[PDB]
Amino acid sequence: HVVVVGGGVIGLSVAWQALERGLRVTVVDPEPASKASHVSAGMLPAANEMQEDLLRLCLASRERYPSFVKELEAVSGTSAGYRRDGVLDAAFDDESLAALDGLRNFLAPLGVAVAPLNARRCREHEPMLAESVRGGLLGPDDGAVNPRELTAALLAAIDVRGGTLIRRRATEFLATPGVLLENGCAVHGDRVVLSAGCWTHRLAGLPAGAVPEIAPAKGQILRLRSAAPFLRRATRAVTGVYLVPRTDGELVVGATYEERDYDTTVTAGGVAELLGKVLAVLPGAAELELAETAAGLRPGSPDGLPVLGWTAVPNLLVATGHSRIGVQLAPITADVMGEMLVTGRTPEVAKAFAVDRF
Amino acid sequence: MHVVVVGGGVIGLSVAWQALERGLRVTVVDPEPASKASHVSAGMLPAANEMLYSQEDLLRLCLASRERYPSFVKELEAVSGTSAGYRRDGVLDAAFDDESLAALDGLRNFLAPLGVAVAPLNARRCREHEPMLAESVRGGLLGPDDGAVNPRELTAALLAAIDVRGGTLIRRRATEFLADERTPGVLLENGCAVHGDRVVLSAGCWTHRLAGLPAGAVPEIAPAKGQILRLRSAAPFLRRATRAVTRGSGVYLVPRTDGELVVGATYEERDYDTTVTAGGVAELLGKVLAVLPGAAELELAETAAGLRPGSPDGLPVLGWTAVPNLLVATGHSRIGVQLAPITADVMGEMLVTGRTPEVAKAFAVDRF
Ligand SMILES: Cc1cc2nc3c(=O)[nH]c(=O)nc-3n(C[C@H](O)[C@H](O)[C@H](O)COP(=O)(O)OP(=O)(O)OC[C@H]3O[C@@H](n4cnc5c(N)ncnc54)[C@H](O)[C@@H]3O)c2cc1C
Ligand SMILES: Cc1cc2nc3c(=O)[nH]c(=O)nc-3n(C[C@H](O)[C@H](O)[C@H](O)COP(=O)(O)OP(=O)(O)OC[C@H]3O[C@@H](n4cnc5c(N)ncnc54)[C@H](O)[C@@H]3O)c2cc1C
Ligand SMILES: CCCCCC[C@H](CC(=O)O)SCC(=O)O
Ligand SMILES: CCCCCC[C@H](CC(=O)O)SCC(=O)O
Repeated sequence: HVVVVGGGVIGLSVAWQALERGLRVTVVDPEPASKASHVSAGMLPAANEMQEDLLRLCLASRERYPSFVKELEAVSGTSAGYRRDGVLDAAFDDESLAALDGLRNFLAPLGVAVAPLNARRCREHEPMLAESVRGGLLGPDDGAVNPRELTAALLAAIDVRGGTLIRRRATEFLATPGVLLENGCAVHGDRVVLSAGCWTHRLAGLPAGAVPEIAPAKGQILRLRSAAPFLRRATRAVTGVYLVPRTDGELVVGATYEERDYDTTVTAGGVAELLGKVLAVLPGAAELELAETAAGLRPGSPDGLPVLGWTAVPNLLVATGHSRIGVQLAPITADVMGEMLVTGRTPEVAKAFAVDRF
Repeated sequence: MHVVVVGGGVIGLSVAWQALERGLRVTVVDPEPASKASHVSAGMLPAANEMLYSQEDLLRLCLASRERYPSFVKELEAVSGTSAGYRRDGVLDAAFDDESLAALDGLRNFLAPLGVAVAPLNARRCREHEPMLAESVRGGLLGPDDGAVNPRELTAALLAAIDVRGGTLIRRRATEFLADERTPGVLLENGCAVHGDRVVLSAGCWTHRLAGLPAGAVPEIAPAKGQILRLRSAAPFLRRATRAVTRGSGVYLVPRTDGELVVGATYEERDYDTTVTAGGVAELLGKVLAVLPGAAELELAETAAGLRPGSPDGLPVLGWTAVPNLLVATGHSRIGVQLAPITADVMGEMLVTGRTPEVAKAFAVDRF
């Protein structure tokens, strides 16, 4: 029996896979998949700026995505919203075209399908790009997922396998381990896993130093809409901004990266920045409906790398600090914590993210 | 006597109220009163704007409405016991380059003849009146007797007042005009009918569209779309209604007492569409951030989009139609909130006396 605290994409995912491996699971979260995971664009390109250990974690998660989704859609009988029709990286000036050559050279060694495109061919793949486009890479095996549909499926699956969901705040950690809930009741389990995003470290009762600081990094994000999709595929455009089309006309446009503590106010400043970026690279998007503006807090860590594994406190694990890439990493995270729970050992691929490194 | 008012936006609630004030019996027909252009409107009340340099008739209409605003609000707040949201702490015009500073000298010269309080301000003094302006500000005029109203609060009061005086509100669409009987009337979506001794049409850009209207009776009141946004802070960010012009176009910025900050507006040709667009919102945000750099931090609380009621020559349409006992009051485009009160008087008088006040003659329907 494992108690998972926080039920965003990371903790739902851990909970599901733990169930898949015969364990008994309880998820504690007053509003599951309501925070960063609700707001997230869920883009899944092969890589990004953010280093070699983390790369190996990502590529593995990438390897696993298709099988993870399929296993899930089967259990839940729900769609998860994973699309694999490719990610397009587009560059708009010398400096960003330079970075793309660097990127190609980074990706080929690792058997990631990449296809360089000249300006002409960038425009043929996406007619809606601005003529100022200079070059681009297509990564046809990459794509995007809708985290809203993914977290819904995870819930359905967790339920189907008979995991419990307690929609209450965990107010305190208890020494077997357990948590106290806002309504006075307690939940203990043979293992506790903390996966509460930027609130993880804040839970009262945690022994000093047990969990590192998971600092919020605010991100505003918007969603445009049209009757039929406007953009052909997940598209990332740099001088940057990313643009994730959904099957139903939704078009996600992210993202600001800001340091504002726990604030999730949508600001004239934020929205203008995003709108400027997207209109710059997709001039026809002017008439697209502005359907939603929103703002989430990315879970950070002191060195900006994920925090997975055992704490100094016995039977108390964590799975958090995924910052900009939790949707991408969710599946590997769920395996690695699975194994950890069952075997008690730490898979090689996760060793670099132990908590004890601080 | 009994007048049926069709449409209950600011113009028609206003007409209905004043008509009641003058002893008449009134029925307002509107499925969603004050939900359209009047719901979205910023409600700015500066002394003038661009449409008035050339139209001396419309200027006179506006100035009269201006004269009347304070008395109209007071009479209303009394009857309704509600606040209407009228603030008179001034409108500030600010210029940000040569070309817009030139226009302001022109504006000063336009306004003095007409006994409108204006006070020119150098860059220094612009920044003292509004600390939040960008350093690039060049010059500005203050019009301390001007200001703004919150149309949402105004239209609520009008409703309360209309009720208090016992006017009827029928929350249904008028589907058809009923013509050629001893008295005029409208048919409603639910099959029922309402006749009255007079019908007044005041349905914005829908006015002309009502079925059963004799051809040519009402001119085309073409929709002119406008997107508009509202930012917010706990305490007001801007001291007063502010209109800022730079690099050829402008933006207006209307603070409310409670932190709301209205930012308008796009002028677009999209028929009846009221979609909020990346394009629209970006335009507005750009303009405001340019002239109020600190507004970056402000919450974006609302984005919205209304349809201004136009007319073939862009002037209001008030008075009798060729159809007997059928009047109109519409076509106020960008300035209906400002004109609402004079509109209400002029239509009042018209209803009671049967004659057309001089100030309104230039806006007769028959001019087409
Ligand atoms: C704008 C934006 C765009 C993004 N785009 C992408 C992208 O394109 N691709 C990608 O891979 N990643 C993206 N991410 C990252 C991804 O969403 C995060 O890494 C992800 O949320 C991590 O999941 P989480 O469950 O740790 O955090 P969350 O989703 O924040 O979940 C934390 C959960 O903990 C719960 N909680 C808090 N306190 C308590 C308590 N006391 N008791 C119980 N529960 C509690 C909350 O209710 C919440 O549901 C993006 C993030 C943002 C903000
Ligand atoms: C973005 C924006 C900003 C503005 N800013 C300002 C400003 O600063 N100052 C200013 O003076 N003005 C401003 N205006 C202008 C002012 O809003 C309009 O001129 C005014 O709202 C017009 O009033 P109306 O009552 O004629 O229009 P509306 O309020 O649109 O009247 C139409 C009404 O008729 C009703 N209706 C429609 N069909 C029927 C039917 N068949 N039967 C019954 N009822 C019906 C509708 O339900 C609606 O309530 C602005 C307008 C916009 C769009
Ligand atoms: C390993 C790929 C994970 C993709 C997330 C990429 C996104 C775009 C980028 O950094 O290029 S960051 C999403 C965000 O947190 O705004
Ligand atoms: C004297 C009429 C004042 C109302 C209109 C003022 C606003 C600013 C301007 O035109 O300069 S226009 C409101 C609109 O966007 O329709």
